[PDB]
Amino acid sequence: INRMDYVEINIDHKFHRHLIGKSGANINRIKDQYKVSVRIPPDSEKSNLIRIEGDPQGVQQAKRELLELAS
Repeated sequence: INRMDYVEINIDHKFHRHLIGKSGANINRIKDQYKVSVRIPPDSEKSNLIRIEGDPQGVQQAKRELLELAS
């Protein structure tokens, strides 16, 4: 049942809405640039955690990239 790598980045401030602008585009910028599966969960349970899953270095790279540079 699936065999990909995943990982979430801890977030707080309104990074989601800011990352997905009004509708959402940045999500594609990475997912397409790093060939990964980045997703912005529209929730706020104490601590936010953006979903990031792929396979190659693109997932671990784009993961550390967003958490660090965050575009």
